[PDB]
Amino acid sequence: PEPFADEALESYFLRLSQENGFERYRIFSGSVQDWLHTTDHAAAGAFPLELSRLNIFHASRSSGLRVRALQLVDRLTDGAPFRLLQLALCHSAISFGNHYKAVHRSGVDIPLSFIRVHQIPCCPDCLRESAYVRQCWHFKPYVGCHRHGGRLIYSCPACGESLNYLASESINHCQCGFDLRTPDEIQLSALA
DNA sequence: AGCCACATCCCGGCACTCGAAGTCCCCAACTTGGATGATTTCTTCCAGTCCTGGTAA
Repeated sequence: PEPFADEALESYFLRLSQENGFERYRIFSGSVQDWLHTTDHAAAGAFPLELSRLNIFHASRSSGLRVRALQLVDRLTDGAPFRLLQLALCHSAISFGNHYKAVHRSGVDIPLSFIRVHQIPCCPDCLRESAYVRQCWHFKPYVGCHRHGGRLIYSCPACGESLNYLASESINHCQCGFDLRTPDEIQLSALA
């Protein structure tokens, strides 16, 4: 699978597992963690399985060991040493005022508080063209979208069941639900 | 190899600095020569009383 220019790190990895047929939990644990362990023990010890936990700004001190795991993937998938690292969210070296935590992604630093940790929404009008969870949704200051007739990002309660893509890793549909093919200022607010 | 209890750990939060002039440095402190003789040191009288044995002829 090739990465998209605007793709989240977790989206790419989910697609990769699935592309190789590693659809189930047990093989997700396996095709990921056990292979890493058998390369070297450190690539696995630094690598918890749950998806939310995988990104750097969720991590503690042993980041370099997690990076080594990214580097093993870079070899396995015929990559480049920074192909994935250009996508990851890391600890900024810049305080952003009053000792706040701030998070750095290839040139843009966004304060910790604007990261939309829970209830990621989606836009069916773009998902039907290329189905992968995209970046710029994880931002708190971002409702609606550019293009697509505007309107609202279709929000978490799709059908009497809260949605996201991390506690339940499907893109087109989630849990009990279906394939989701379901006021004129926010399109300016959208430009983050 | 998978599941569960318990350790800590770091960010967001909170509170403090705290009134409000300075008061001199340094180096030296004395040598010598002698301390007196001649005499004497008290005497009279007195120094309480009564209670509180065991054992055998």
